[PDB]
Amino acid sequence: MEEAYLALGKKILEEGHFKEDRTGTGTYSLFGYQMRFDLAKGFPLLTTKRVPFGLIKSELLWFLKGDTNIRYLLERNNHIWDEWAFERYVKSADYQGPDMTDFGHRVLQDPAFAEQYKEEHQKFCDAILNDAEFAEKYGELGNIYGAQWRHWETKDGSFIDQLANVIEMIKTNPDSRRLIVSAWNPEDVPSMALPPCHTMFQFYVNEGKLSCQLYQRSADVFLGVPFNIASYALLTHLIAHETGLEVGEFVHTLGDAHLYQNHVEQMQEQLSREVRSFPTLVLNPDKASVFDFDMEDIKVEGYDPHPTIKAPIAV
Amino acid sequence: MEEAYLALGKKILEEGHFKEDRTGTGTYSLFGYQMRFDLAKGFPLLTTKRVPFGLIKSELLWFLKGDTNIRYLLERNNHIWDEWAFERYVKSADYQGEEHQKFCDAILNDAEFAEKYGELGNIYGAQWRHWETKDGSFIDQLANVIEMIKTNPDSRRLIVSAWNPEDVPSMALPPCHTMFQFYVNEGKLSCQLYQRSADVFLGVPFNIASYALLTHLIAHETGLEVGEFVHTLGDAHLYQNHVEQMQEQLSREVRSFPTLVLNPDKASVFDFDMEDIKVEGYDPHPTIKAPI
Ligand SMILES: Nc1nc2c(c(=O)[nH]1)N(C=O)[C@@H](CNc1ccc(C(=O)N[C@@H](CCC(=O)O)C(=O)O)cc1)CN2
Repeated sequence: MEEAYLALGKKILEEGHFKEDRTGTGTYSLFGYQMRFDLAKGFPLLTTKRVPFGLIKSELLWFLKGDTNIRYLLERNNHIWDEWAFERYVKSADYQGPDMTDFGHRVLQDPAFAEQYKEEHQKFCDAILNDAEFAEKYGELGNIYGAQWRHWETKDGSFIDQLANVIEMIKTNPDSRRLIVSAWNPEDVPSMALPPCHTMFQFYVNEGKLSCQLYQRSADVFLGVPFNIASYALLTHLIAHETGLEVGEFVHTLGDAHLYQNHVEQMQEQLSREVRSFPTLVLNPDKASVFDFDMEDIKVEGYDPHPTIKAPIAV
Repeated sequence: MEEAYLALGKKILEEGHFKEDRTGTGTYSLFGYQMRFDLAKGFPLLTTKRVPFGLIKSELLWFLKGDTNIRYLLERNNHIWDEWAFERYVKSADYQGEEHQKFCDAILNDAEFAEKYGELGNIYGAQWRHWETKDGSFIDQLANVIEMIKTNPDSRRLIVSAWNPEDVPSMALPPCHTMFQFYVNEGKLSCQLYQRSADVFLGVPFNIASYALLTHLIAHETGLEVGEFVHTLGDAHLYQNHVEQMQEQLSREVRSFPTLVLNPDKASVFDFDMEDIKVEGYDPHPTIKAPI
């Protein structure tokens, strides 16, 4: 239930110890947590703040087609992965704009700089969208989720389609204790723009219901987890659709669960709001495979959230 | 707390799902579970039944040094990895139809025979310390994670994976312990294990002591105190013929966990052997026997 998510935020506010982090933002953090969502009780898109489903859909579909270039996202007005690509670009020999070192913090502190970053970021998005040589070089994030799900590269010149294999094993071997997809590929991790935050997931089938457990090594509680929960709930629904199953539970297991220190007022504001009913997922009945779904084939209905709560992403 | 392990056994008895596999083996299972052991409260070797710690520690030591040859285990009277070696040998060319002992002696008293017949393949030692890459080099995940703990303790990337989808469909025993993660705060090291598949009566008690000991060994190597071992399960199943054993165990009063003692006069755990790891004040209820 949404309550389980809100209790996590509250526990971190109360007892999450301060921890320096890679991003230089600083976090309050706990280690080891588990939340369960019964998918039969509604689609888990949070109601205590508006969570944009279109972004969640486009990101999942991008994962599912095995794509690790941000061009596909930009064409669907999804900018959630922009900063890491832009970061690679501004560190490259080809960038010749104003200095962008530490842009992630500097935009919050210095408005003249915020305006330069907005200008450079606009030119970057334009070039990815319109210049295919530029897209190919600078849209690339390395072998992140899409690549490992669809195209885990083997030692003898091939690739494993892990996710398609797990879907097929659910159909013919539902009681398998190995229905696993891992994005943690030790060889590719160093050249990934980020190692996988949502790291490994496992399926389970009982009395015609499909459940999914995600192990998430690193969880951005305010900004990222709402996306992650909906993303894996959507995936479980797509797979249940293809395999002719009903949906069971999504179980979300966390390693370093953290609230960024500049998300604290936002989380507090969120905790002051009454929970509403989760919406309902609607999927196009005519699509057979998970890999056949496009944007128009997936919607959420009866979604009536409290207003958007804005917060800065830690780069 | 031991109470957390007992609560899992009780919940499985009360509401686990029954399944019968292709050969008649019944289980009661649930999916997605998490237990926490605060290692400052004592070392989680179960008190409601005797769990033999010798075998746990020679096994764990064997993984830690990345050894995949069973000679190290036999020297220490650990026989749990013997079948997928003796089975191999009797199907080889040089065999002629107790014979197990002749095999065990040769592994021990003949070097070449050990390399030829004592070598297991792709198991924990190899995955943790010697993960093969495309160009034929190797990543030592565990040694890397240790250095990261010393130099970058705030890291959210302290991960060791045992899961390669290239290798899994091919292996006799794909790893039950799929990955684990360390965490450091306030001078204390914690560890979370993700376990895809858990034999609740027979395996989980061994698994808990094994990862608790690992956390202690890494803490020792890194100059840290111990925090918690967090045990996350995927498919947690109680075999149908372990039900009476689980019920007997649940009838027994919990006692205080013992205290783990490591040789202080020895700096690196890569030089640890059996005598460097001790358990004090272990006072458990009797062994509960069960079909494997
Ligand atoms: N700091 C951080 N970096 C990360 C992640 C994360 O969760 N946190 N993600 C780990 O998965 C990936 C990116 N996922 C993201 C998900 C949401 C937003 C975000 O800013 N959402 C806002 C605004 C949405 C909009 O309208 O564009 C929001 O929800 O209000 C950013 C990145 C990779 N890097």
